[PDB]
Amino acid sequence: QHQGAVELLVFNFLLILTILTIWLFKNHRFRFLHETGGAMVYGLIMGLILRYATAPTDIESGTVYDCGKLAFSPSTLLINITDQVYEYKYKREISQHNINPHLGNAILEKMTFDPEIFFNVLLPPIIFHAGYSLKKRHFFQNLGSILTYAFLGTAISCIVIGLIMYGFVKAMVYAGQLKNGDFHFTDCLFFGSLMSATDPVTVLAIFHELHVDPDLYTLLFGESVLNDAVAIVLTYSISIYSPKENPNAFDAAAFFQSVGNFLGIFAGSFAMGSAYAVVTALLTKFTKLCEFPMLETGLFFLLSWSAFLSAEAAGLTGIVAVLFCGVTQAHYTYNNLSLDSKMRTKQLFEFMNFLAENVIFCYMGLALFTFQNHIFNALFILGAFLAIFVARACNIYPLSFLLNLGRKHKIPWNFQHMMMFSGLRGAIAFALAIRDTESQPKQMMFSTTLLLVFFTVWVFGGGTTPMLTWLQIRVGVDLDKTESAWLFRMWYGFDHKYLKPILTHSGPP
Amino acid sequence: QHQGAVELLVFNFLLILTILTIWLFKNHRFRFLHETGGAMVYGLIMGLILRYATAPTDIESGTVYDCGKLAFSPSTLLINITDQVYEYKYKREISQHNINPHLGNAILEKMTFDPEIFFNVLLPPIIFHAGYSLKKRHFFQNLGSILTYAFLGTAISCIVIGLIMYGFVKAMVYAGQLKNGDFHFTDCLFFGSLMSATDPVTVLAIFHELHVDPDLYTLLFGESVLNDAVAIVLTYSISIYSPKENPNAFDAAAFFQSVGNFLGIFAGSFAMGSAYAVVTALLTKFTKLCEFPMLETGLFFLLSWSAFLSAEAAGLTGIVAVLFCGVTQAHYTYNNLSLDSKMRTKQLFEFMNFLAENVIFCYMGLALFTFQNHIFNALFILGAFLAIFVARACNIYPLSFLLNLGRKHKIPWNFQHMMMFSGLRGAIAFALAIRDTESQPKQMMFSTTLLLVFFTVWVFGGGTTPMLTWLQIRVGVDLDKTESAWLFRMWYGFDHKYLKPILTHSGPP
Repeated sequence: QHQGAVELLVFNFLLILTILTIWLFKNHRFRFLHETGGAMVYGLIMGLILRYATAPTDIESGTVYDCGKLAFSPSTLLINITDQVYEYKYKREISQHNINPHLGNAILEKMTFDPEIFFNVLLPPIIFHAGYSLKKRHFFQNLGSILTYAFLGTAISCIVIGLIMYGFVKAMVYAGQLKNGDFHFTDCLFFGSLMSATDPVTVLAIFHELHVDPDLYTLLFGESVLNDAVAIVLTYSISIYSPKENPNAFDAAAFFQSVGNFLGIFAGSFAMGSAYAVVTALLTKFTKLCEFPMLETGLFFLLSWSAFLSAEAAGLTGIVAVLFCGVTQAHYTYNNLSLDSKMRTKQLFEFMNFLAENVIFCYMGLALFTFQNHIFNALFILGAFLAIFVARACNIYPLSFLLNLGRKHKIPWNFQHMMMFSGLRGAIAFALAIRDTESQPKQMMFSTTLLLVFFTVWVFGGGTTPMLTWLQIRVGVDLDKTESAWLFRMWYGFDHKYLKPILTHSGPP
Repeated sequence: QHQGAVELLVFNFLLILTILTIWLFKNHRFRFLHETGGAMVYGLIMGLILRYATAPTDIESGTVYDCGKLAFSPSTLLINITDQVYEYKYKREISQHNINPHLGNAILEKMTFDPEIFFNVLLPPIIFHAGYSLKKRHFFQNLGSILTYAFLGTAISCIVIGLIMYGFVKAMVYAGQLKNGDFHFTDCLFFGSLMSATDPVTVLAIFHELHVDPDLYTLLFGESVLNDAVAIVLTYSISIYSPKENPNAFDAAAFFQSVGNFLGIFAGSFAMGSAYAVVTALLTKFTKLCEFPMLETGLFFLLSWSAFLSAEAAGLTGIVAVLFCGVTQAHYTYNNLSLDSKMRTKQLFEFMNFLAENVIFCYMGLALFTFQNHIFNALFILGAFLAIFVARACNIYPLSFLLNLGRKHKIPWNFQHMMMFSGLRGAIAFALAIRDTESQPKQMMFSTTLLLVFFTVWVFGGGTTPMLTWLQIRVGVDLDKTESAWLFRMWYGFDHKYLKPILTHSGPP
């Protein structure tokens, strides 16, 4: 053995060093760096010192066998050797036999992770923690604004990024860097959808530490929570798009079915999450598990995991379903659990979220582990930077003005610049980029996204405090109907009229 | 996808049903059944209803390719199809091509788990929880007795079981059930070492619920904690034994080196655990992490995991190292953490232990999932039952009398019968049996161990209360030097003289 133990120990040591450095920085109050940035820089240092440590070594090349009557590559295969049948499993495709002697040199440790690990065990805890951690104060008078942002602006930014990337691809074809025809507008739309999820975790941490006005913090948190799921589902829908004939056509009568599939997946995920939440709320309400905190906590965790697994198995997107289940749980079941169970669940979920985000950023800081990197064509990177900048610019101001037209007597002026400055890219974009491999445009997009994240997270973590001071943003503020489209008040009345007396308000807490 | 999600959802549903049934049983105070027994019976029911659900189906047979120039089976292989190289990984060997048409029928869902999962992610949490959960009261005046039991009695029971199994194998050869020569005394020793770990989890739960005299409870808990690691290391040492010539010989000059390897592995694991514990204790003592419960809790968890990983990568046994690290942590670092961090760590570890044991017992009840079962030869099962009974009989009474000779003025009389009745076999034996496969004696031993566990856990859970009432064991008792071999007092004085003032007694808690 002694294969995964070494890499896991290295990851643990890097996490310990990151925690120690964060404690040292916070002791001197230097700031200018977050735990995510520390983890990423430590991962970069580890990769740099591992790449150039034992590069001169032997060359290992795998043997080639001429397997006759083999026109397909099944996932599972049975090979009969010495009158004994052995099972072989297909894992990954490596089509770099030409550079195989170079790959053998400086092999060191691959330290690679399966792309589904980030989607099955790392992201869902973070999504559930984000959904459950609702202040339950405010976030409702501006809920419509958050929804309008996270819906319209994400699509607008995706379209703008796709158009600008298509234009830059045309310019490159004019320059003739490589072959013309490989890139397509579908790839541009995929890249735009991928570069639409924002997770300003450092910005949110700074806002919480400095006690900024809760309105801007709630708006940013809601946007970051919703746009991640919106971008994930949009990326899945774009990946579904496949015309029957004339590939990469325009208006091939498949837009309507793609939109229908998107709406159906979103509605199914929301319905499944709500159904699981109401089922567990009713189960807790009828039972008297308030005297057994361990049993009710375990039941809650198992029910949440079962909801996630049911969402994944049904063919829908598990992230959005988990988010909706978590927010509905925090809305309803939080008033029925015992006092100790609430604290236990909150501590467990926040610890899991912290560990998951630390591991995610530590692995993201590892940039030298991938041999199939395509970091070149600086014009492409510059075009991507301009596209994301202009997409962020057009996301806020037009929607902000449109909301200010029918504004609810609360003008959010001068806060748009802070939203412009908060343009971090979270783990969703990295996971989506790393999901697809062995493709030149995919590798180029992954490298560009990684470089953009490395630049933007560091620069915005460095400049958040000067930006806050320059805009005269109020800090240190203690947290302690008709205007709402006439629909939010009706929903609140309906909830307090029928749902509340049956789902809660009775039973020992 | 939709492969692991279905089985995980089935596991979650089984766990929920087990929890509901346990709550129903506890509401009526019927008892006579534990959560482990409920999980096992639910798994058995699920296996029974899954085996006979869709048995009539098609026959699937894997294709066979004549791969020339292939005299070995590498773990990783590279196959060139259509001028593209694909990586194939060797997973498992299935040498049942003759019964392959039968295997294809009623395939259903394999729901199998990797044998190293039980050793890398399931057992270590349970071991760490058991080591950390020390009462810190008593357990020291009888520590020598616990050590003498867990060391001498385990070896005596292993020897007795091996001798009796060898005798029964000779009797079978006389009866001529199968070929003579396949079995060996080494296999008997392996079986004896495997059938030496006792985990009376139901008995411990009953004792804790009924508030029995703490002396017997502490003795049983210490024996169950120590003998698991003792048996694991003994089994590893037995597996190491391999004579150079004349295989399965007696006194081949390898007993001395095997004992030396056993002692070295145990000493190295203990030293590594103690080193990690003192390192984290000093790190907590010097730092002021009492104001950051999240940071110190995460650091503690990461340090424990890193200690486990270092033990695994060092070539030693990780279970014993984890146990020693946990007990040393509970001894030293528990007095340095903040008041909230202690509760957070305890709740997290107890929840992890509960989930791990529930999953272990749910999977253990699945007996019909393994197609390569060898449940026959009832004489072998009867011999194993007699061997384990006589091993339990000879483990307690001789050692009890020897301790009563130089007894520390506290005669533990009439408690030996209860220790005889508590003869449960825990997850260690099942994991050791399932580690090795594709071998007729190994399969027979695994089947016999599974049947013995299924019988003994259920019968002892049913009969613990009548046994407790018959022996007039005191219940309901509230918990609130020279006699100790003259060495325990010296150790206590040394700890309180030098180690305590530096490791603890200073710093904000």
